[PDB]
Amino acid sequence: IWGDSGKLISTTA
Repeated sequence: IWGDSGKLISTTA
């Protein structure tokens, strides 16, 4: 459903 963040590290919910 979420996948990843998209900035630097992504695991940032």
